[PDB]
Amino acid sequence: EKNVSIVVAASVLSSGIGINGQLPWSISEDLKFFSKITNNKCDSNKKNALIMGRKTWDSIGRRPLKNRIIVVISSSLPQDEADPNVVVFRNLEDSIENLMNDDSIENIFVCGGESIYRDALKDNFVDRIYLTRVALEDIEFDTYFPEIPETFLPVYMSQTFCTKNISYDFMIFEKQELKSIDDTVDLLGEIFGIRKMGNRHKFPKEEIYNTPSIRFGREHYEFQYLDLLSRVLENGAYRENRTGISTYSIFGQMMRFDMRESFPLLTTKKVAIRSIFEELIWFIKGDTNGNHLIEKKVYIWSGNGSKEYLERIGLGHREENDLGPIYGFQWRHYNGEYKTMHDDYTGVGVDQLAKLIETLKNNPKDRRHILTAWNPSALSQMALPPCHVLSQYYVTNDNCLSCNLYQRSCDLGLGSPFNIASYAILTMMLAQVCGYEPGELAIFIGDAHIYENHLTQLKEQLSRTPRPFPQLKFKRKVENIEDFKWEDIELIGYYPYPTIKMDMAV
Amino acid sequence: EKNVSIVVAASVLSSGIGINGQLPWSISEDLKFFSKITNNKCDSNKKNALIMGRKTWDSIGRRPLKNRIIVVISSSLPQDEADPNVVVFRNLEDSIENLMNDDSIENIFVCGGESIYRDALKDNFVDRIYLTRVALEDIEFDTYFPEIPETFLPVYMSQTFCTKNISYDFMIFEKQELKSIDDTVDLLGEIFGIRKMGNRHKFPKEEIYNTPSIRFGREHYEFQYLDLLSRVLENGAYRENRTGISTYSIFGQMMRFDMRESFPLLTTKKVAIRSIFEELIWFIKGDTNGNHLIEKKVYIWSGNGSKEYLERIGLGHREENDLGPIYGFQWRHYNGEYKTMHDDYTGVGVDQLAKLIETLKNNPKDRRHILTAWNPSALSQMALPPCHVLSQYYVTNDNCLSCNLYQRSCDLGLGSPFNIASYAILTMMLAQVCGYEPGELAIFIGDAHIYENHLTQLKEQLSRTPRPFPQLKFKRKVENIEDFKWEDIELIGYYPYPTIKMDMAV
Ligand SMILES: NC(=O)C1=CN([C@@H]2O[C@H](COP(=O)(O)OP(=O)(O)OC[C@H]3O[C@@H](n4cnc5c(N)ncnc54)[C@H](OP(=O)(O)O)[C@@H]3O)[C@@H](O)[C@H]2O)C=CC1
Ligand SMILES: NC(=O)C1=CN([C@@H]2O[C@H](COP(=O)(O)OP(=O)(O)OC[C@H]3O[C@@H](n4cnc5c(N)ncnc54)[C@H](OP(=O)(O)O)[C@@H]3O)[C@@H](O)[C@H]2O)C=CC1
Ligand SMILES: CN(Cc1cnc2nc(N)nc(N)c2n1)c1ccc(C(=O)N[C@@H](CCC(=O)O)C(=O)O)cc1
Ligand SMILES: CN(Cc1cnc2nc(N)nc(N)c2n1)c1ccc(C(=O)N[C@@H](CCC(=O)O)C(=O)O)cc1
Ligand SMILES: Nc1nc2[nH]cc(Cc3ccc(C(=O)NCc4ccccc4C(=O)O)cc3)c2c(=O)[nH]1
Ligand SMILES: Nc1nc2[nH]cc(Cc3ccc(C(=O)NCc4ccccc4C(=O)O)cc3)c2c(=O)[nH]1
Ligand SMILES: O=c1[nH]c(=O)n([C@H]2C[C@H](O)[C@@H](COP(=O)(O)O)O2)cc1F
Ligand SMILES: O=c1[nH]c(=O)n([C@H]2C[C@H](O)[C@@H](COP(=O)(O)O)O2)cc1F
Repeated sequence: EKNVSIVVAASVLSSGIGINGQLPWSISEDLKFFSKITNNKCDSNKKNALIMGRKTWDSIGRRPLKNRIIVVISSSLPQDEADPNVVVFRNLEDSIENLMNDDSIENIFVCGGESIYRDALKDNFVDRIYLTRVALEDIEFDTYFPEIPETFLPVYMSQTFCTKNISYDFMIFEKQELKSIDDTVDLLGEIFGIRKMGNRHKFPKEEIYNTPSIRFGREHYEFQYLDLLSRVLENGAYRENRTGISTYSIFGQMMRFDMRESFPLLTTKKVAIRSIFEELIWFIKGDTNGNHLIEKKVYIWSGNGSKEYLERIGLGHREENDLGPIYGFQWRHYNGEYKTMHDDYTGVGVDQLAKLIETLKNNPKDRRHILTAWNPSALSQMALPPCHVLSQYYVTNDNCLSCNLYQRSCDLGLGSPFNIASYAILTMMLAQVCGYEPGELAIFIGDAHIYENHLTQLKEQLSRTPRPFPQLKFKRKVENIEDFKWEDIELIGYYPYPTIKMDMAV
Repeated sequence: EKNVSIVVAASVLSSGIGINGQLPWSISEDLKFFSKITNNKCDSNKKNALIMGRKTWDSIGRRPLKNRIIVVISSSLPQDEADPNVVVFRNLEDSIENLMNDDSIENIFVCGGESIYRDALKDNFVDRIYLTRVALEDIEFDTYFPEIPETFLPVYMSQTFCTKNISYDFMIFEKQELKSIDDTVDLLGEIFGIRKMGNRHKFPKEEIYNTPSIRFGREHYEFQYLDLLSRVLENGAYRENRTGISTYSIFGQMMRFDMRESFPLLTTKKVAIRSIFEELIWFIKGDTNGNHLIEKKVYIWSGNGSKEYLERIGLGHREENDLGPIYGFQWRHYNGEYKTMHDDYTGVGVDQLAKLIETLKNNPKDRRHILTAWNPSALSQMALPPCHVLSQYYVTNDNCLSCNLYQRSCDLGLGSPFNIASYAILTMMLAQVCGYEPGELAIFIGDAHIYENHLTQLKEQLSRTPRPFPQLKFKRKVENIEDFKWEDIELIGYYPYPTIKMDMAV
């Protein structure tokens, strides 16, 4: 009685694994994974058995795999004994004889095709599933991996990797069949109430924890966003704010995201990537004219830039969509005397973005690559104070550009998915203009909150198991950072869950 | 063969447990801990046995403890059978008969005095130790808890709690005698090099991990600082900077500290608390005259305010210790045109500190309680750009004041212990002036680094197991935040390890 594991690489949506007797992709690192996972043994005097169907045995050229015993399931192949590393059985059930005897076999791996996968699960022989989810769907398949039965639960989901602009994951499914420290902490939590800080940071209940079966393997960095939602639903204090919509709030949180092998665009909800870009280039160009976003069919700043909103906050003399000195005016003209959105500001103020770019390539190990938007002198003139307040950038020794952002207030339903993708794109733009590669993205949050009208929507999003992050590549190398256009951005392999509508609080 | 655990409350340094037949303190929550830990059982048809010496049996008034069987070790007490909850044995060894039979006893607790503790460890009967470290040392003891033998290792250390301005810890010592996920992550780490983000955030090796036996119980929030040192020693990239002393650096880190039940002043090194306060009030008063710190025997700003340093960075015409517009000038006179440190700036600039205090008590749930020091217009005039760059404040529903700080550059050997305590004091000052209680402190760090001349010292500090945090209380309620004096601060129960000398890089 030893372990039996399925190893498979299937597409993210339809679970396709083959086409015309071969794989529908060529991912070198996935083969190395297959090699290392099937050679993984504990006894040096034992080998692992790899069960596969005849057509898969043809796919690998009918040649043995080093340090392993291949078991071919076939009704016609001669039960040859010349090759000791290849053995043939007439059916899958009889081939599980590696359990009954043959103590020289330690582990068993089911590597075969659709036929072998389908009746290995139907016969209930499989204990574990090693799934490699590949983000390729608009191609043709003729061989599929069967649907994983409900008796299996995911226990691990790796970060998103990239090969030839193809995103892929690594997951482990398992079939469902110290205490003195946990008790001591519980007892101290009964004595001290909220005086024990752990009781103010309670672990999220299972009913609000995304994919709860993955306990020790939440490597996918979309969990950095989904677990923050769970922590707010668990510990968020009901609080009123300047809008009529109250929130559940906590203070002091952070999220990490990789940008080397993926792009942190959420997959549990379809995110409007075009509106994010058009706002970011709007900041970079130094623009505060709210109409230029509306002319490009981007209405995210309509609520905070209406005549009724501006008159209520004390800016009745301001034009309709004149947002005042905000992001992109403190970026390019810091401390510049603001007039209107129509005046010419070329020359006035401190151009932080230009000095940032010049410093990134002239003194990379400098510890002052800082871009700020919090200007106490201009706060009164703003339609809304900056939420992403200050950001720092860092050049690694292997010529990668990382980014840190402090966010004073974070709408986790709407602003946060935008902020994650926006500062990811900005770091990639700065990386290309400065001749670096994208690094990491960290977001430090002050008031992380959830508006009460987003509760049903965000709980729906928590019911969706994440998919691998997409890729984002630029089609051309610009000379100045302002020259980026939406046509220059290619979003490769993005298969999100359906969009979720959420109303913004004005 | 069941479990035998010691429950004891001893002082932090000398391990004193008694004086004149009673406890040298009165901590109510510690008694509740003793009650809940000794009543903790798994079988409802079984009781726990509490072994204690005769003098301890006298200390509790010779009355039984509810739901438990008290076992008194005495050579003279009559082996009475009238009370079924109290039984007498002639020696400690015979009383361990609860192991041989008496299946109605589930767990055994050694609660007695020094005599019972000493030969319960000498006789090698004890499996676990529940230690309550109390921060009281300048009093008199006549009964001590013996030194814990090397066969025990700590596995848990709680946060610091407070009762009547007395700090105390809860520790667990234990006597020394899924795999598929760990392997899958290891194999993916062999395939991808630094492409897998986990490989850029490697867990610290045991040789650089403070108190390595505490794996799942690192609750004491001084580990938030000690584990950051370990992560830098593990993943820090060797990098050159504006000083001749290179550092080992990582980007994007954070630390949490409680301020409700303790004051986050490090115990693994004696920290100059007076210099921290005198610098903070120097900031609050709006002062940039470096001589006012030297006149009070505080020399932390001497290096960045010398004639040779100022002439080297391009401020040769600046006076000796004229640091320019820095912390406390952007606090009290933001965007104010700076001349020298002798001129009068009352009225010029934006007084952030006043607007912060006014906003904290007039609009507590406001999400804009922000204090910044990053002024791109004044960076060139500064003797050194701000390291603690921006801080945000937050009022909880139970009227506590929390603080978040973003630090662009963090000298983990010198500045970081100062930054942790300084912004803790500032948050407490703002809390008293605004009528709140201290909350939590979170520090988000950009360039966390260790100077190479601090390696021997910081490794020495990592060899010291932390002690409970002290308390910091104000002696009087001031009317204005500027009126705080060093005499107004009371540091209660601070017993640190000896100070460690580390030279500052200019
Ligand atoms: N992405 C991935 O991880 C993998 C993809 N693939 C791909 O899938 C395709 C191959 O899969 P598939 O088309 O299903 O072919 P199979 O690999 O499943 O092989 C089928 C053969 O196995 C034998 N067989 C199957 N079931 C039985 C049975 N119940 N009793 C006796 N013999 C049986 C038969 O051999 P016979 O006719 O001789 O009797 C049958 O023709 C290829 O494109 C391959 O590249 C394959 C493996 C992994
Ligand atoms: N902080 C804490 O957690 C605790 C503190 N304490 C404090 O410690 C003090 C008391 O401890 P302590 O002074 O050591 O006295 P003890 O509680 O250890 O009691 C000693 C008595 O136990 C009996 N005894 C001890 N050893 C033996 C033996 N080898 N064979 C037979 N009988 C033995 C003797 O009783 P007899 O003379 O009758 O034969 C002896 O006088 C008090 O101040 C108490 O408050 C006590 C418990 C816990
Ligand atoms: C056609 N086929 C089936 C195949 C392909 N990809 C998969 N990918 C996964 N994740 N799981 C599978 N079961 C799987 N099976 C193949 C193809 C090549 C090798 C192979 O050459 N393996 C070498 C590895 C070669 C190298 O290291 O790159 C080994 O040592 O195991 C195995 C199976
Ligand atoms: C003198 N003495 C010994 C004593 C005192 N403090 C300790 N503190 C610790 N952490 N550990 C000990 N073994 C310990 N022992 C005492 C004193 C009172 C009670 C006691 O009354 N316990 C009640 C608790 C009372 C309450 O809940 O406040 C119980 O039900 O267990 C026990 C032991
Ligand atoms: N309270 C508050 N005030 C704020 N001011 C400015 C912002 C930024 C912002 C403002 C509005 C949005 C927004 O509605 N997107 C719509 C959308 C959501 C999900 C999926 C797709 C789409 C889509 O684009 O179709 C996003 C971001 C902001 C905020 O988020 N909250
Ligand atoms: N590189 C670099 N440049 C910087 N400029 C300004 C600072 C702030 C600072 C500057 C200097 C110190 C400092 O030496 N304390 C000495 C000390 C350390 C431990 C215990 C006691 C004592 C004590 O004798 O009182 C601390 C803090 C700073 C820095 O920390 N690093
Ligand atoms: O980029 C943004 N991200 C974001 O989360 N918000 C949300 C946070 C909060 O819900 C609101 C600001 O409200 P307040 O100014 O009161 O903190 O804007 C706004 C942005 F522009
Ligand atoms: O409060 C402070 N905290 C701190 O960490 N430094 C250190 C960080 C860095 O090692 C050094 C120089 O800053 P820079 O990165 O601009 O060279 O000052 C200085 C302070 F004043």
